[PDB]
Amino acid sequence: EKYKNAEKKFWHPMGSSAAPHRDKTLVIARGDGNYITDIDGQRMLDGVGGLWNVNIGHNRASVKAAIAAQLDELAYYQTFDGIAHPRVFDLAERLTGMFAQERMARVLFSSGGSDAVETALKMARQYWIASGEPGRTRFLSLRNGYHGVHMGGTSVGGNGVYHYNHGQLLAGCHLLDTPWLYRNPWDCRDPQALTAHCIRQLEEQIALLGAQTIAALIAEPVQGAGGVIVPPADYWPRLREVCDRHGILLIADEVVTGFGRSGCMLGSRGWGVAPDILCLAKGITAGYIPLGATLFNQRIADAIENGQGFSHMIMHGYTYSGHPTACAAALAVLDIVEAEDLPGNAAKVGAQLLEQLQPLVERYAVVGEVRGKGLMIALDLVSDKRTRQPLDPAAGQPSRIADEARRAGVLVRPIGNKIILSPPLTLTRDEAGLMVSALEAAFARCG
Amino acid sequence: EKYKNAEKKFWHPMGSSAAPHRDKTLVIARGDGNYITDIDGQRMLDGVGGLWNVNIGHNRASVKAAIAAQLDELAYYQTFDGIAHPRVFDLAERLTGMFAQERMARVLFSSGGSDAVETALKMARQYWIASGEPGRTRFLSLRNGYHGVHMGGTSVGGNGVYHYNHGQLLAGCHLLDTPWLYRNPWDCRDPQALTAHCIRQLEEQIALLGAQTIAALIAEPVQGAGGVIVPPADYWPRLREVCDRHGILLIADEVVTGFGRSGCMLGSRGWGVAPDILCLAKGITAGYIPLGATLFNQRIADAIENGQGFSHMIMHGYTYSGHPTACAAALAVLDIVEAEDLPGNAAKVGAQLLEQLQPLVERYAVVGEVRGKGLMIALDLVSDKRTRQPLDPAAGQPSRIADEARRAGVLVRPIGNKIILSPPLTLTRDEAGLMVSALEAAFARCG
Amino acid sequence: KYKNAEKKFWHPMGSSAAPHRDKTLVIARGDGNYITDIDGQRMLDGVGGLWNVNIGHNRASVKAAIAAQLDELAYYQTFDGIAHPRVFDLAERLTGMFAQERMARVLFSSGGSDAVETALKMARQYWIASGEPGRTRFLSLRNGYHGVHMGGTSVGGNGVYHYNHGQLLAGCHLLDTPWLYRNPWDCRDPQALTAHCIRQLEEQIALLGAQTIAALIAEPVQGAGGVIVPPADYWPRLREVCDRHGILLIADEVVTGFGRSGCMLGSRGWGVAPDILCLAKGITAGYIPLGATLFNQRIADAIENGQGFSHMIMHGYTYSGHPTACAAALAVLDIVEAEDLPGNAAKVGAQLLEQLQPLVERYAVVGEVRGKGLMIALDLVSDKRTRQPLDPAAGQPSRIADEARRAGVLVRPIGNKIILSPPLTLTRDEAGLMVSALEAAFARCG
Amino acid sequence: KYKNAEKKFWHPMGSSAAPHRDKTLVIARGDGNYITDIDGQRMLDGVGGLWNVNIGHNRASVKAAIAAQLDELAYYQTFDGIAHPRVFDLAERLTGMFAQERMARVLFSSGGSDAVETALKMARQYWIASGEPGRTRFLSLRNGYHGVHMGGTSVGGNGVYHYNHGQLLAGCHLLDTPWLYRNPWDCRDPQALTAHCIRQLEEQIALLGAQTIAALIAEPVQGAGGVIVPPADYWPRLREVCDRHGILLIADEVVTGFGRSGCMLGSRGWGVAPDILCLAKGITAGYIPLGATLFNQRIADAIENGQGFSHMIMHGYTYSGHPTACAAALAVLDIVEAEDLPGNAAKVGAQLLEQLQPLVERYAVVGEVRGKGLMIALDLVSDKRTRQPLDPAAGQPSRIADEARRAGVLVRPIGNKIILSPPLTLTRDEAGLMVSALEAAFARCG
Ligand SMILES: Cc1ncc(COP(=O)(O)O)c(CN)c1O
Ligand SMILES: Cc1ncc(COP(=O)(O)O)c(CN)c1O
Ligand SMILES: Cc1ncc(COP(=O)(O)O)c(CN)c1O
Ligand SMILES: Cc1ncc(COP(=O)(O)O)c(CN)c1O
Repeated sequence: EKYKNAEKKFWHPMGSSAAPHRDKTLVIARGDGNYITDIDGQRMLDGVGGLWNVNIGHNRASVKAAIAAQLDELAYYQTFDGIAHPRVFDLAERLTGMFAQERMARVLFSSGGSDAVETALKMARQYWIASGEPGRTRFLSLRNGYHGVHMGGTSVGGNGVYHYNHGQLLAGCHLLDTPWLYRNPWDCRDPQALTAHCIRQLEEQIALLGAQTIAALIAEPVQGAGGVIVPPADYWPRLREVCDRHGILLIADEVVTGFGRSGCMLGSRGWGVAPDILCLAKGITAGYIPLGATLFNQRIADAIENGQGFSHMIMHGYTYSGHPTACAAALAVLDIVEAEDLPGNAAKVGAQLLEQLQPLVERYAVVGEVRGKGLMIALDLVSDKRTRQPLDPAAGQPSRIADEARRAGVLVRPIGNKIILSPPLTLTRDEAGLMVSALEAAFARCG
Repeated sequence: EKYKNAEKKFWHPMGSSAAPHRDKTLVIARGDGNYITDIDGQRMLDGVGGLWNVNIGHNRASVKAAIAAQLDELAYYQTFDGIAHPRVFDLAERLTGMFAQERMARVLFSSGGSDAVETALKMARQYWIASGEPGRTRFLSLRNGYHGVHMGGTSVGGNGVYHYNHGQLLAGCHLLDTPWLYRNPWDCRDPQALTAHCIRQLEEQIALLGAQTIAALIAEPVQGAGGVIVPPADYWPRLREVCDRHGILLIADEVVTGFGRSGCMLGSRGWGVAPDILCLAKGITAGYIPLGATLFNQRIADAIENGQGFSHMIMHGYTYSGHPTACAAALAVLDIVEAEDLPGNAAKVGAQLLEQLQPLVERYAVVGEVRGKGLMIALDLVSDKRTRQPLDPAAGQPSRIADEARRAGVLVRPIGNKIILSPPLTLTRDEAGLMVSALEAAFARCG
Repeated sequence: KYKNAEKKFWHPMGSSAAPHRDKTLVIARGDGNYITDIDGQRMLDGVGGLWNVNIGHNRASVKAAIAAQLDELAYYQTFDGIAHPRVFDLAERLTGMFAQERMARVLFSSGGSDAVETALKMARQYWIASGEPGRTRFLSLRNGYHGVHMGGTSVGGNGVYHYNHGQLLAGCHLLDTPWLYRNPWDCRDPQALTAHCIRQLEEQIALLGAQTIAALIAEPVQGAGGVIVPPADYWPRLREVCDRHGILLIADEVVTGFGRSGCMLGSRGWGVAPDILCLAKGITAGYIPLGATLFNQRIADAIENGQGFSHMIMHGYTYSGHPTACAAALAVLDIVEAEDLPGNAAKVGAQLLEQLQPLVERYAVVGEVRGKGLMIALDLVSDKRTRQPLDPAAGQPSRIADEARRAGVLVRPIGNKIILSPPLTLTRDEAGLMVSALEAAFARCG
Repeated sequence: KYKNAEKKFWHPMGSSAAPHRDKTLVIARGDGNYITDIDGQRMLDGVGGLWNVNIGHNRASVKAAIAAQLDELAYYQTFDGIAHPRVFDLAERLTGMFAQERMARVLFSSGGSDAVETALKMARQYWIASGEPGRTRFLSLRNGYHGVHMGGTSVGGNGVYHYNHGQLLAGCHLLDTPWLYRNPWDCRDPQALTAHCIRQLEEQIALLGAQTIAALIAEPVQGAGGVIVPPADYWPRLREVCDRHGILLIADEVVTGFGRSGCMLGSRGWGVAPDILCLAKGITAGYIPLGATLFNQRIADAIENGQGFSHMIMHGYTYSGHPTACAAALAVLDIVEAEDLPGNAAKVGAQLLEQLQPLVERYAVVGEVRGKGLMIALDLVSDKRTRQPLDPAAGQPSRIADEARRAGVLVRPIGNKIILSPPLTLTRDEAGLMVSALEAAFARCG
């Protein structure tokens, strides 16, 4: 196959479009199980899980059969006002049943995580208007938080790299510090003291703005793309409490943590917390078909459906909201997740994997720390152990380590100064050891 | 089946969430060709084409086989920085080739039309920053224009119904009147005289704002959801001229008109105009798999890839950008479009259909006019002929007319006071006749 | 000897580029309706300072009032629970003058931009106190001018004030102005033009949603935008459409306030009571900076009865209610009513507009000259059939203005228009002097 | 007969609700550093008007300057190409006094909110003339106060001025203030606190991108936020971090300007030259409303050399450069320098701060007393360990103030803090009188 010399007419998301870098490509040809093979026939463990989303593994027959079945019946029809089809009923009933613990009542379907976030922001605005409180407009989010790249979700993202090239977006969006033990304004390495600092900052910000102007707070139960930041255990419970003091809606961004990666069917549930809104994508279809979903609890659902006048008009949604093929594939994916206890496998093998990575910290100066929860882990590379200053990605050392890991048979993901591990949730003890061995080799080479 | 009494745990886009309207459902079970069947076994012509997107018809074998083939090889992998797969190469190559007339150079893929708009807006901002002119940030668009429901695309929409429930959105978006012969501020029923009014208004707005602050103008070559507003023939050729006068980027939202619906492979091409950015979705995969695409010409592409410093880093994109299964299906769909000359069939049967609907205007007082181009047509219903004041949808007569058409075997779409016709582009003379008859019956019963 | 002096200040509304910046007409003295430059040359003050020296320069009684107050209390604050005699007097006086508009409370300031900014922020507070925090958007007119604070800039209808300052307040929307000379419909019938504009206003409200619209702001006669006199039925309809939607109507009376257009209020001159009044300029006849924003009983009752923090008025200025400015204002209002200055403005202004019409006939560059009372503008165009404005960058409007001064009458070029706005004490034959000086100016530089 | 009079104005910064609305201390006369109410009771003016009557009330020379100018030319405009003697004089005077700070141009206005708005809008214009219109965002500090125009409100660091007005200007970002008594780090070491705050600022710049940031605005001593005196190394680092990125440093000197904190500029007292100066209040000692915004050579050269429309300054006010205000300003600046009022404030302020320390020891409700020169605040708390501020809505800070007045000294409650800011001519005897009256007030109402 001659894709090696092929000219590139598309743009890589999240990469330099400048030559000559633009012309480098790792071209993946085939995937099966938790392994992928490039156009050069070299095979590597898929330590990134696609983009933490191929959580059941590549080429699952049952899911492929579900898609084929639905295509023969009805690949697509719309669900706009008064029209629907069987598959959207099935998954909406299914999703609300799985998250009854969070009193979720209604689903607004979409095609991806940014859709789910964009939907959560605009519908949070609608909830307050239907409740007779149109002053509730502002949004809170956390540093290093990532919520997609639609303009709404871009506006609440806590990493500047996604902002710089696009100008002023939504006004009235405010950032809070994240409870990050490795790097935080207080140099605080104690979890209870760090949670308390962050919550006190949150109350002060709420008071300054006036709670009556704030529509929602959005947060990832484990911050993924920002560097696998695992908050302290009491942070999310005290998040829920503070939002309740002011009636502020709590949006859990579960796009990455949804359906098991961190050890629980929800990251918010894993912390013992019921948010007001759930945002889901990625693993929901295990990447097989684009699908996103935003779930709303009974509180929000009741207000909007009883809203007066135009406030009960839901003028938001997508041509492919509730896509029959997408739903069909989703149902098959959820069956595997529950049947094979993929949340349980993630909690077990992830801990084992995290344990095996700790000696890297002592062995290699460039390894600052290794953190994780379930099967999301980040290796934080620093230039200085004492000050925890990140490596500069422009020097290119993190991708060089990544390349050598790949040559050793395991694809992992550099983001800035951090190597992300996010394999399928079916990862075994054996494969977890393979990942350990390849990173050890990469740091011996390029550490 | 027992979906008739079933509980509804999802929200219909573009509809009242209030009871009792919420509990009523037309549940479509199966599709073949241009016909759909509901859970009560009633067959009807798909006069809406899903949501003007199933342009080749339901249950096309070739497309399903292309989907299955790709699932066996690699259903999904990412295309983030330096990583890709064969299908995204093929489809990006194919698209730039189909639109070489427009000098299209790069594609940023996504999953739907709202993505395609959001991406064009955000990347237009990056174009100007990379070209060293970050003061170029504002957006122009048209009244009645519809561009999706992400916060960006919502900000530039020209119909208030999408704005009311969501608060303040993106600043610096400015609306222009649309060259709509039936209803316009000048009561102008002469095409050249109306184009002059609107272009003159556009010049005045640019002068008022300052061209150096204006990034792009976005417009549909035929306005779809705003009511099938067909601009005068010189309108778009004069849009291009004015945008060129000031260096403003012209974004053609081709989500509906893209790939043949209005009689040409592009609506902008159909007016003889090469825009700078294309927004595509819907028919690109004929709805079988969610896919969106935004194309950028060489001008924009060279500028961004040659941008200094951080301006050549494209930190915008999606988990499912370049989805292999979506691309595989898209490639199969484009074969049919060109092989069966689907734009030409749309021009021909569309004209025939439009001609056959004209006697409705004389026969039914409630019919104000019937307009269209290709296989997008709208019947504009009024209460008063001389003032052309729209029927109020809250009275429900347009929905009653739509229902009666369905009972006569043709599903059509009420939007506001207008009945939208947008069936598959494979529509035959025979099927067009059934649509005329079903409307004639509907207007006899509920007109 | 200020002629060669180096200039360490910036002229508002002018080129800061060299060498243009280095020129100066330095006014040394003022008395009555005349001024004297540093070269001892006198001229009629055809601009009235900046349409604000409406009683004339060097009125003894006003200076006597200022001296009296300085001896007693030049300044004290009027923040929560503290005030002084003069602010009681002036607030009582202003609310008395505008009982026809049901004015109940005054929030004082120092200028027109202050008053507009105050009207905008307090409109926001009114709705919040009324339990409707969704009411935030603002409407205003094309060519409208409302000062240069960021709020007032955001609602300005002329681009020249926007270009150099970036993104300001969101949710501000412009409407076309009912200008018979130039409008989007090329409508030359006043009744048809008002109908065009109101229909557009109704359309904009529906597009935006009235429940999101806080207020509409408009000048009864648009001054700096070029003396655009609206049709007589425009302002009554305006009031009615806003009442349809509960939208507050802010009348910008900074220029028209106290008589220039023939009535103590332009809004009253059209028979309309707005919800908020913006006043400045003539309120003290320019002798001391003062501004005022007045609110009707509707607004006052809502804010003063607001729940919790919503009745806290956390807006105001160090010099809100300044005693000496108030002292001066009281003396100025005495003269305005005693000498019926609105009545003189109507009568002599009409006379003057009549005397200026032959200029249009004689000089191609004169497109039209319009006015109401003692605000008048001559519209200079490059083409009669297209009404295309003269380009100010060519400098012809500046050159006609210079020759008028050489003929003894100082006038004001704004863009392509010459503005006439002398004191409201103008006499029948000072108006004759103005006609002769312009005729000379257009003969020389037309 | 004003006590029973109906109140037709609104007090800024106070409840407009009945029955609070109609309680009023009516000041009738002012002379020296004392004021007299309508009941003939005199009290020391511990608030200085509103920290602006810095030379005292009823200064003969200043009154004479005002009268002299009124006889000559009370007002004329300074818009494009027109000016008058007094504005030249004061512009030259101000740029000379601040030659150390390289100040080059003045844009005059009428108050502190004007001066702030002008600094913000011209900061936007500077970057446009420099070819960098992407520079739009503004930084400021928590508890910082910069007036009540929509611009200045947008950068304000206290919620109380925001709650009733909805969404204002976007792209304004707040930084924590280096306040040793209350800070997010509970940091009680001044060097360590400066390090926390500068580290935070570097993080903010990185997240936003320096190329999007137009200016940072801050008071050299934060006034209305509670007299927060920064550590001595804070402002030097502010300058240095701003210089790393070309970000403009706006010093809000409305209160600290001309001596209150011991120096002609607060920024100068920290050894720093900002790019922009905002001045008001004491500039005329309250006698006539005046504000001024000064710009350094850097900004002046860029704007005056800007291409095309970028050198047109379409910002300014009818009363920009008001002659009578300038005349008074010149007379006041003579007194400020001749009587070394910055030094008197430094010496008597220190003395007063020391003498106020025994109050802290004696009354639980006094959390701490801080100050620099003659701006001092007593910080009232409900609990000494948690530093929780007193709630102003409970009214105890006002009751304490009321008894202080009854003891002959007028002081100012703002929130939970009693502000002392008397004229800069304060004598050791009067400083002791202020201590004696506060000691009495806390014995009664503490
Ligand atoms: C937490 C979270 N939020 C939102 C998104 C956006 O998802 P998508 O790429 O499907 O648009 C992502 C993508 N990584 C995410 O990690
Ligand atoms: C012109 C246009 N652009 C954008 C969109 C958004 O498409 P999607 O629903 O797939 O997001 C639509 C959908 N009707 C559209 O009509
Ligand atoms: C109509 C109007 N409103 C407000 C203003 C602003 O007044 P000031 O310059 O005193 O701030 C002006 C001054 N031209 C004005 O003409
Ligand atoms: C620091 C500061 N900034 C600006 C202002 C606004 O001043 P003014 O009241 O004259 O508008 C104030 C008012 N106290 C101030 O203290």
